[PDB]
This record gives sequence, C-alpha cells and structure tokens, in this order.
Amino acid sequence: GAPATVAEQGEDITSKKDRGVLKIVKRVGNGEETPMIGDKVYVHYKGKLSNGKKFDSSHDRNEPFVFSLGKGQVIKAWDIGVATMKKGEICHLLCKPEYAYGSAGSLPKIPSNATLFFEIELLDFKGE
Repeated sequence: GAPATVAEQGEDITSKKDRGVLKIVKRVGNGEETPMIGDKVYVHYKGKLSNGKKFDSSHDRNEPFVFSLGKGQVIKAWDIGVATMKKGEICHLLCKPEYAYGSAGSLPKIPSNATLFFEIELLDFKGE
C-alpha cells in the first residue's frame, strides 16, 4: 500500500537524515516557488496510521486545512514536508513518531509511538 511504498522508496527530507520524514511526489506542482516560513498554507490531506487505518481527511468536511508554515501549529513532519511543496503538488509523507505525536500519541485516534502516513495537496499559499 502507499505507506509501505513510502517506507521503501521515499526521499528522506529531514536535515538529520534519520528517516523521520520520507516523501514521494505523486503529482508535480506549479513552477518553482515553495512557501516561506510564516506563509499561510492551504492543504487538503488524507491521514492514515502506517498500518493503513484512516484517521482524518479534510475532504470529508470539504474544508482545506490552513496553518502558518514553520510555526509548530502542526506536527513537525508537516512543517518540514509542506515547506518542500509547490502549489498544486500532491505528495505522500511517512512520518516517524518523533516528527508526529511522539510517545504520548493523540488518543483515541493516534496510539503511542505511531508512524503516520499522509497524502497532502498544497492548494495554495499566501504571504498572510
């Protein structure tokens, strides 16, 4: 499945190269511009435990998820991963617990020490 494919083939985009955040681009985005730290980023996402269990999707509500890039409003894996995306890009990310919810987890959806999979679409980003 997609999570295994990221574990096997994904690019390690962490600075530490600890395989904490692994990435596969699934659809190429527009041009060369990526969001800057502080930009408001607008994403659609489908989130799964690494075992394939769906835990969330912005599409069910048809409400893009919006956050300020690099501000720690989201799990580290997203601050890292989204910063590498172009507008219109879809990627797959596989995220070790150290870059997600750690040993604490986020019950009831996310157990302790969970690796998370996301398919993320960067819909847009704004200066503000």
